[PDB]
Amino acid sequence: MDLMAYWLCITNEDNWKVIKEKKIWGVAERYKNTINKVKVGDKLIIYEIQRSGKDYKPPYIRGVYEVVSEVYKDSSKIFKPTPRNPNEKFPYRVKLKEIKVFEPPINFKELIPKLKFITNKKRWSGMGKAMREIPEEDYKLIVGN
Repeated sequence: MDLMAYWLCITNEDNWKVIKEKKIWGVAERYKNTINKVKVGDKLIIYEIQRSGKDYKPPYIRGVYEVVSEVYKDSSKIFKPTPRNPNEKFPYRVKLKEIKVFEPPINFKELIPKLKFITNKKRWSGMGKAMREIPEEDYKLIVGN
């Protein structure tokens, strides 16, 4: 079989809490093409987006998980949708096994200089993707924190 892959999964504060509790990662129809590339044994790195504004919160790496199921479809509600796409259920999912929850959480901005997948060290922040593959060496840098 193919080698294990490492996936950065982009989520928000509310859904991180759901992922942490239910140990399930899910994406919307628009991104099923990416999650379908996931397989048992792969690792998911949960990225919690920055909170901009006066109540600033840095972008966080909240934890790492092991994928323990093939991608399945389930529309039972578990995640928090947005007001503009209120009927979103993030039906494409995978079961997870907790590997490590970072305490304190990893401030992603502090890792920028050493992350190989981030080639633009100055402008990286600005997405349009729910999942991003990353190299084993970046996974190691993270999970070893």
